[PDB]
Order: sequence, then structure tokens, then C-alpha cells
Amino acid sequence: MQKRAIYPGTFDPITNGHIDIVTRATQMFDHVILAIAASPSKKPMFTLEERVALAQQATAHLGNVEVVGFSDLMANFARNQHATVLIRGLRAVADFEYEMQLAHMNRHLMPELESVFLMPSKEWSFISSSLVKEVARHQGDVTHFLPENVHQALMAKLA
Amino acid sequence: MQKRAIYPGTFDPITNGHIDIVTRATQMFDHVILAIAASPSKKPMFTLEERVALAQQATAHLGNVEVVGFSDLMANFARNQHATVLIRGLRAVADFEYEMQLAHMNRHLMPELESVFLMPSKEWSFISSSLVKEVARHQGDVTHFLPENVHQALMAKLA
Amino acid sequence: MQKRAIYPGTFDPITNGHIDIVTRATQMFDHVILAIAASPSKKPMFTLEERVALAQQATAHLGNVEVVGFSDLMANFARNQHATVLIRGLRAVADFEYEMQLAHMNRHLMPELESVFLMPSKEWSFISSSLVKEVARHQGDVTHFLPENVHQALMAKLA
Amino acid sequence: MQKRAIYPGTFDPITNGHIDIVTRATQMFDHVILAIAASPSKKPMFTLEERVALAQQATAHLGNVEVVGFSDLMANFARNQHATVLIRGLRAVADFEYEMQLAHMNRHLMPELESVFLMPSKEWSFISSSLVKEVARHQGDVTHFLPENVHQALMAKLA
Amino acid sequence: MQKRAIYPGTFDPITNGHIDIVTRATQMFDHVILAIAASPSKKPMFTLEERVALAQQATAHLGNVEVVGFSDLMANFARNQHATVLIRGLRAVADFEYEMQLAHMNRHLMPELESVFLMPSKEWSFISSSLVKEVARHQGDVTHFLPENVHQALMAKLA
Amino acid sequence: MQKRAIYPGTFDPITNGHIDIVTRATQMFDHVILAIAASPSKKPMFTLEERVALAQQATAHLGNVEVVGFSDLMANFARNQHATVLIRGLRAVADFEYEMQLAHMNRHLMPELESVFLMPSKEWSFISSSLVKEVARHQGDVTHFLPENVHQALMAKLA
Ligand SMILES: Nc1ncnc2c1ncn2[C@@H]1O[C@H](COP(=O)(O)OP(=O)(O)OP(=O)(O)O)[C@@H](O)[C@H]1O
Ligand SMILES: Nc1ncnc2c1ncn2[C@@H]1O[C@H](COP(=O)(O)OP(=O)(O)OP(=O)(O)O)[C@@H](O)[C@H]1O
Ligand SMILES: Nc1ncnc2c1ncn2[C@@H]1O[C@H](COP(=O)(O)OP(=O)(O)OP(=O)(O)O)[C@@H](O)[C@H]1O
Ligand SMILES: Nc1ncnc2c1ncn2[C@@H]1O[C@H](COP(=O)(O)OP(=O)(O)OP(=O)(O)O)[C@@H](O)[C@H]1O
Ligand SMILES: Nc1ncnc2c1ncn2[C@@H]1O[C@H](COP(=O)(O)OP(=O)(O)OP(=O)(O)O)[C@@H](O)[C@H]1O
Ligand SMILES: Nc1ncnc2c1ncn2[C@@H]1O[C@H](COP(=O)(O)OP(=O)(O)OP(=O)(O)O)[C@@H](O)[C@H]1O
Ligand SMILES: [Mn+2]
Ligand SMILES: [Mn+2]
Ligand SMILES: [Mn+2]
Ligand SMILES: [Mn+2]
Ligand SMILES: [Mn+2]
Ligand SMILES: [Mn+2]
Repeated sequence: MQKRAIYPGTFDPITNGHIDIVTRATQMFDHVILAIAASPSKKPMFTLEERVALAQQATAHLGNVEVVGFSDLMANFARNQHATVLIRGLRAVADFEYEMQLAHMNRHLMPELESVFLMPSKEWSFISSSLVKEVARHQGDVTHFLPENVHQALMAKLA
Repeated sequence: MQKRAIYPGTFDPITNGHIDIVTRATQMFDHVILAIAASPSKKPMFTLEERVALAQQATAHLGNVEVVGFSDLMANFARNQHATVLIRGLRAVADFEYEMQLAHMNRHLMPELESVFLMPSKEWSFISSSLVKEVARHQGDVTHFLPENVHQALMAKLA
Repeated sequence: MQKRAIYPGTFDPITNGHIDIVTRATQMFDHVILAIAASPSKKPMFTLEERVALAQQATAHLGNVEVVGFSDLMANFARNQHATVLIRGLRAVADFEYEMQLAHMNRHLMPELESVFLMPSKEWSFISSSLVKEVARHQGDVTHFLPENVHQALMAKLA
Repeated sequence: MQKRAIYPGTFDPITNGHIDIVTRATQMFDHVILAIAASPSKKPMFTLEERVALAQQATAHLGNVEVVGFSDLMANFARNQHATVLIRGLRAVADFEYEMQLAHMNRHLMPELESVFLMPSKEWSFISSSLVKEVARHQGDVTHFLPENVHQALMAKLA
Repeated sequence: MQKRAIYPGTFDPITNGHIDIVTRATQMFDHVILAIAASPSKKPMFTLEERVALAQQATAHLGNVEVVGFSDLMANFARNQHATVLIRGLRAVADFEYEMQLAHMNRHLMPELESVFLMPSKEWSFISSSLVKEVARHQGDVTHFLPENVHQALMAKLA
Repeated sequence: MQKRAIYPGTFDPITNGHIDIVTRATQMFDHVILAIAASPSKKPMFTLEERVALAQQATAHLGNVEVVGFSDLMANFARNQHATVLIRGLRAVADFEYEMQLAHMNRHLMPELESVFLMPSKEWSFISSSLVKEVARHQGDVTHFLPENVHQALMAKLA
């Protein structure tokens, strides 16, 4: 079957953890939409424009990945995009109770959208965009957790 | 014995989950005070006035329920109201560590107030007011999680 | 109202933690039935008869407590005891998860039997029958965690 | 793409929860192998042959499901079945922790076998084979949690 | 060996829980730096100056404790201070997933800095500075959780 | 100061995870006692003598490590070894809960024996003796998770 999956998030910025997850998704699903939310939600270090461009570059090597931005309800977008699979990354440091809440709400909103939880490499299982941003903003080295293009952009952002 | 119990919260707005919990409480305790906190805590979608009126309507069918608003320390109000039972709803997606912290603090503040944790129906075990508000604010259908009166009020609020 | 509550468990043996919980229960409800399950699958250290005796003496000072043993389905025994409140203790977090399962199953078996979780004192928040037995198997001093009569029995049973 | 997925477990016995998960799997992948592990260390109630039979009938209505038993290393069996997706169900939180261990071990044993966690309906989020057996050992009504043929087998096995 | 340990935090204000942890640290390590972060992070009830002075007084009886303030990355300061041990208090109500995330990030940033988790007395295992501040700000008694000097300062702050 | 630390466990068998933890301990304290408990109730795969031998060789490269077996109460053995630091490893979250219980019990038995939790590398954060044995029972390759001598022993023991 030709499944269309959606992998939503703020990607602010996209990390090696995100790349790990989306790469794993492309191996089991025909088309993967990496959906970037225009979430002013607490000042996106990067803007949607930057957010999208960085993601497009970091996943350019992935043939069946499509980077697209969206506003408001993720489920409404997933429905319009005809996605039937919702990719969620599950870190060792994940808020499981929250993921359950989100998945059940998304199922209520769009039952035809099935939540699929993927696990990243042990290497990226203990980090997050906010932690990375916080560390970088406070003069810490986060080179190891980001694609080269994102690393360069981050330095420009904090300079 | 004639126990007086208090069921505190922001009820912003009251949901079917809250109704579930308070209804279960009225079956084991003589008088249940549904206490609504005037918690400006991050802009109450609804005002205390609205908050109270909506709750009064949603629990009007419950004979031994009294909806009352209060400000500042919940324990101080519970003490003045002569409550000896503190109702706490325990969702499957609850922050247990937080509930423990809260209960122990409340016990220090008022040892004569006993924390009672009740469990809602599987139906409401994965939702919360903030999630409901967030989904509704972003164009999602939350009709299923609210009493009719609250549903109508919510639509007016977001229009 | 005069509610009848049941506090089921293996109580092998009953500890100060159990005493703490049942005591809190007697202050909320008219009559409390401390129900000891045979639990053959657990290969209890003490026989049902022994555990019943131990608990009886350990709770003799509590006028409205009744100790009874049972091998039936807890739900059926609860219904037959005319109990409408099911008491459970919440100390540690992985207990909560297991407790929700039994609670939802028990609600399925007897919907009018309302689950009520109570929280023990900080003093007994880290003990369990199995841990006390483990320490006692190695001759460690567990006098602080058990009722006088239970400690003697545990000592005599292990030597 | 035509992916082959494997859904391993002890299935002692298979429950509606398992049915829920495998069903969600058949809607995402072309072929699903419901693999029943011998699991001698668990001292299963039903023999491998019995569990296989039970599952076969319980999933007969699902065209792209295949039930097979195995005593090999799950990873090796997966490779030999030509599966590239490993299905796992996430109901409760302590499962998630244990699941990450097996997932990371299995990824170490077969890196191309991608772990996929699915979430069951709220309806079966609190049941397990062991709990159903426990209730059944006490003659409790478990018809609601098992496929018709499994319930009969469970009844006949316990009397 | 002569180990130099660092115990970082906002100490806003320092509580009996903090005193408990730092006291335990001084018993196993030669020199303990109680590092106070100048974290404007959501309006420090107390200023760094106040924060430091209160801590110095509350730990004056501890000979090998040095109270020092720092800004930005904790790891950068720890490195400059030549610390090889990082003290983290682990409460029963701790965000473990967060502690893991933090520890792994700190290990990436400074591998020569080893994270050591200490456990406070049952007495302080269910509280935190934010909860204490919130309760006090809302007219609750928090005398029991603070050193006398902090208690006096807190009352002045809220008057 | 010259502290003596004890790292107790069943070590059945000792894994790279254990090696990771004890190694971190030797860098903080002068002398470390890796204490292997008989743990008859666990029905260990290897005898105490075997586990001691295995650990001795597995930690021979660590000058300040001492391997000893014991069947006494861990607290008493710690006191008799003149240890004032109790080393424990924290990998997964349900371990933390169980660890707090033993820690509080051990503090009750020997208040001057301070509990110290260390965190293993991401590399060994998902392994355990039981999981390695489980994989090995099915002939899976576990060379990556065990010291050379332990792997041989495990291979020879299972065939
Ligand atoms: N390092 C990672 N490994 C695996 N999954 C991840 C990782 N980081 C994020 N995810 C997952 O990707 C999705 C989107 O996450 P998001 O865009 O918020 O980035 P984030 O790192 O989680 O941000 P933040 O640090 O603000 O929490 C979520 O399902 C999340 O669990
Ligand atoms: N759906 C629900 N089922 C059971 N208990 C609930 C539910 N929603 C809230 N509660 C409980 O009722 C009490 C008050 O909760 P509150 O008023 O904050 O609503 P809320 O849904 O928890 O809000 P929020 O989404 O902002 O977290 C708490 O003890 C909470 O656990
Ligand atoms: N120390 C304690 N504090 C609070 N509740 C407790 C405590 N010990 C047991 N309980 C609760 O009492 C009920 C019965 O528990 P049980 O009879 O199994 O004793 P137990 O200590 O939990 O045994 P075990 O060590 O085998 O787990 C459960 O709901 C349990 O959560
Ligand atoms: N009710 C359920 N809902 C969702 N997933 C489930 C459910 N029961 C089992 N699973 C999942 O299916 C897989 C196999 O589980 P298993 O065969 O052990 O049955 P089980 O119910 O988990 O047994 P037990 O009661 O012995 O723990 C696991 O990944 C498990 O998480
Ligand atoms: N009562 C306590 N017992 C043990 N450790 C504590 C306690 N309070 C704080 N800690 C630990 O000390 C360190 C610093 O904590 P912090 O300075 O943020 O105070 P805090 O109480 O955790 O603040 P907040 O209430 O805002 O969360 C952390 O590692 C934290 O876990
Ligand atoms: N891989 C690991 N990483 C970090 N700490 C570990 C690891 N394995 C064990 N430990 C810790 O070492 C101590 C002793 O553990 P133990 O000897 O039981 O081995 P184990 O792996 O935990 O065994 P089991 O598989 O039976 O649970 C415990 O404090 C435990 O948390
Ligand atoms: Mn996130
Ligand atoms: Mn809430
Ligand atoms: Mn128990
Ligand atoms: Mn299972
Ligand atoms: Mn904090
Ligand atoms: Mn262990």
C-alpha cells in the first residue's frame, strides 16, 4: 500500500534527532510530509521561513520527504493532506503521559489518522530543541546535535 | 457521618471529566463544595463569574453540590468551609509526582483535610481543560468533552 | 450518610503503612472492612488465618474496622459485604499505574463500587510488605515499620 | 511499498487489546505476522499450539494477518520472516520503559527491523493477559475483554 | 583524593531541602561550591545578592562549603572552578526524565564533570522552592521548610 | 578525604553497564567495594563464587576496586566494610522508584551510609543482566554488552 505519513512539529530548529526520526519514517512509508507549525508559541528562535529552509536542506538527501509549513490544528492539515499516519518521535526523556493525551485527542479529531511512535538512536534519545537552544543561548557547544546547515544558522542567530 | 468535601480547581471551563469526578464524589460524601479559584493564572479564558455560572448549570441536577468561588490559598478556604475531604481527580495522564507534592503540602497546611483521589471514566481519562481550550482555539472539535451549556459558551468566547 | 468501605490486600504481613491508610479511612467512613485476600499465587509468608489474626490485633484500637479474609473475586466480596467504597493506598508511582488497571477492572465488575486512593504519611511512603520481609530475612531491624504483634510474629516466623 | 510487519508476544491468551493493535497494523502494512513466542520462562497457561489456534481463529476475519509460533530469538525469527517492521503496543507507562530496552536490543540484533509502537483504544488501555486470567481464576466475567473463542477456551481451561 | 564538587541552582530561596543536600555532600567531598545562578528566569523573588547572602548564612556552620554566584552555562563555570563532581538533589517528586536529559547534556559539555545524585530526608522529599514561594505568596505557612534567616527574609519580601 | 564506597548488587552476571558505574565510582572515591549479594531468592544463573570470580577478572584493570561476596544484610556488610558511600546506578525510571525505597530503608539501618546514584553512558542505558541472559538463552549475540571473560562464561553456561 501507498501510505502518506505526516511528521509534525515546530522544528525550531530541526536537530539530528528529527533527522533520525524522519529518516526511519521514509523507510516504511511511501511519502512523508515533514510538517512545520507556524507556532509563535513562545518566540520561535527561527521564523517559519528559516525553519522550512533549514529542514529542506537537512532532508534534501531524502527522496520521499516533503517539507511544508502549516498553521492551526495539525489534524486539520493532516486531513487536507490526506495523511493516514502520524509520526511521533519517542525519546527516553519523553513526556509519555502527554503523548498519550495528544494521540487520543488526535484520534478523536481524526480517527483515520493513526499515531505511530518511532524511537531514535540512543545518541539522540536524551535531547530536545528547547534544551539545545537554551544551552547554545548560554554559550554551550551544541554542534554535535545539529546538521551542519543548522549549526551555521544558529551561530548567526546568536551573534 | 456527615462529611463535607471540597473539590477545588480553576474550571476554565468545566468539562465532562470534572462532572464525572464531582458526580462520583456526591455519591460518597454528604456535601460537596465545587470550589472555583479566581486564578488569573495565565488569563482564564472565562472569568470567575462565567466560570461559576457554567459550573452551576452543569451541576444543577446534583442536589448536594455547592458551587463557590474563592481566592488565594485553597487550604485556607477549605478550613473556613469546614471541609475535611479534598477531592482530586486522577487521570491516566496525570502528573502524579505533582499530585503527591500538592497533597503533602496541603496536609502540612491543614492536616484535618484528607486528600481523596478519584478516578474518572476511561472516557475522560486522557483530557484536560488546557488541551480542550488549545484544540478549540485552533479550530478543533471539542463538543464531546463539554456539557452543552459550556459548549455554547465556548463558541461565543472564540467567535 | 453511612458508607461501608473495603480495604483489600494481601497484608503479608500488615505494616504501619497499612495501618496509616486504614486509619485515614475510618475517619471518612462509618465502617471499614479490611479484607485479606488468600492470594495463593503470591505464596504468602503467613497463612490467611495468620494474617487475619495479625491484622485483627493490629487494628483492635480502631472501633469501626472489621478484618475478614476472602478467596473470592474482590468485586463479588465487596458487593456481598455491601461496600460501595474501595480503599487503595498510593505510595510510589508504578503502583498508581497498576492501581488504575485493577480499579477499571473492578469498576467493570461492580460499577457502584467507587475507587478511593489515599496517600500515606511521608514516614511510610517507601515501605512495603515485601521490603520489610526482605530486610527481616537478613535479620535487619524492622521494629519501626510494624505493629508490635506483627514484628514478634515476623521474628518468630524467621527463626 | 509492501512492508512485512511482525507483532510478537506471548499472547497467553490473546485479548481484545491485542486484536485492537494487530488490526491497526493491518491498515498500515500489507502483511502482518502475529508471532507467538513459546516463552517457557513465563509458564504460560496455554500451550504454544493452543495459543496459536486461539489467535488464528481470533484473527480469521483479518485477511492480511498470519499467525505463527516461534521459540527462536525474536530478531532472528523476524529476519527469517522477512519483516522490517516490529509492532509493539503501548498502553501503560512502565511498559514504555521495558519496551525501549527490548527495542534497543532488537535494533542491535537487527538494525533494519524498525520498531513501531501503536496505541490501543481507551477501551483496552487498562487490560492485560495476566489481569484477565487473574479475574477468570476467581470466576469473574471477562467476556468483554476477549474474542468469543478465547473466552470459551479460558472458561474450559479454568474448570 | 581531594574532590571539588559543585552544587548549582537558583536558590530562590534556599530551603531546608537544599541544606539537607549540601550537608550530605560535604560529608563525602572535600570542597563543595554552592553555586547560585543569576537566573532572571521568571523573576527571582530574591536577587542574586539576597540569594547569596541568605545561602551564606544558612550554610555558615558548614566549613567546606563555598557560596558563589555565576551567570550563563553552569558547565562553563564548573570547568573554571575545577569541579569534577556535580551534585543534583533527587526528590521523590523529581522530574527524572529531565534530570537524565540535563545530566547527559552536561556530560557532553564537560565529560570530566561527574553527575552525582543525592537523596534528601523523607522530610524534604516532596517540596520545592516554587511550591514554597507559591504557597507563601498565597498566604500559606511555609516556616517549616526554611532556615530561620530565610523565613524572616521571605516575610519581609511579601509584606 | 579517603572515602570507602560500596557498590552492591546481584551481578548475575556483571555487565558493561556495571563496569561503567563502578569505573565512575573509582574516579570519585579512594576505594570501591563491589559487593555481590548471594540473593538466593533470585535463583541466580551463576553461583556466588562464580559471580565473584567473573567480577574480579572483569575489574582487574581497576586498581582501587575490591570484589567481595556477602549474604548478610547489605547495611551491616557496608558498616563492617567501613564504607560510608553506597553506589547505585540509575538507567531507567522504574529503577529510581525502587531505588528510593532501598535507599530510605538502608538510611534507616545505617544513617551514615550515604546513597549516591550515578548515571551510565547512553550506550548501556538500556541493558540489564536479565535482558542479556534472555537474549543469550536464545543464542543472540551479546558480546557487545559483556566483559570478554563474562561472555565466555555465559556461552559455556548456556551450552
Ligand atoms: N531528539 C529527538 N529524538 C527523537 N524524537 C524527537 C527528538 N526531538 C524531538 N522529537 C520528537 O519530534 C516531535 C516534535 O518535537 P519538537 O519539534 O517539539 O522538537 P523538540 O525537540 O521536542 O522541542 P522542545 O526542546 O521545545 O521540546 C515530537 O514527537 C518529539 O517527541
Ligand atoms: N478529565 C478529567 N478527568 C479526571 N480528573 C480531571 C479531569 N480534568 C481535570 N481533572 C482533575 O480536577 C482537578 C482540577 O483540574 P483543572 O481545574 O486544572 O482542570 P484541568 O483539566 O486539570 O486543567 P488543565 O488542562 O489546565 O491542566 C484536578 O485534580 C484534576 O486532576
Ligand atoms: N506503605 C504503604 N503506604 C500506603 N499504601 C500502602 C502501603 N503498603 C501497601 N499499601 C497499599 O495497600 C494495598 C494492599 O497492598 P499489599 O497488601 O500488597 O501490601 P504491599 O505492601 O503493597 O505488598 P508488597 O510488598 O507484596 O507489594 C494496596 O492498594 C497498596 O498500594
Ligand atoms: N491491552 C493492550 N493494549 C495495547 N497493547 C497491548 C495490550 N496487551 C498487550 N499489548 C502489547 O502487545 C505486546 C505483547 O504483549 P503480551 O503478549 O505480553 O500480552 P500482555 O497482555 O502484555 O501479557 P501480560 O498480562 O503477561 O503482561 C506488547 O508489546 C504489549 O505492550
Ligand atoms: N527539597 C529538596 N530536596 C532535595 N533536593 C532538592 C530539593 N529542592 C531542590 N532540590 C534539588 O536542588 C537542585 C536545585 O533546585 P532549585 O534550585 O531549582 O530549587 P527547586 O526547589 O528545585 O526550585 P523549584 O520549586 O522552582 O522547582 C536540583 O537538583 C533539585 O532537584
Ligand atoms: N546497565 C546498567 N547501567 C547502570 N546501572 C546499572 C546497570 N545494570 C545495573 N545497574 C545498577 O547496578 C545495581 C545492581 O544491579 P543488578 O546487579 O541487579 O544488575 P541488574 O542489571 O540491575 O539485574 P537485573 O537484569 O536482574 O535487573 C543497581 O543499582 C542497578 O540499578
Ligand atoms: Mn517538544
Ligand atoms: Mn490541571
Ligand atoms: Mn502490593
Ligand atoms: Mn506483557
Ligand atoms: Mn527546580
Ligand atoms: Mn536489578
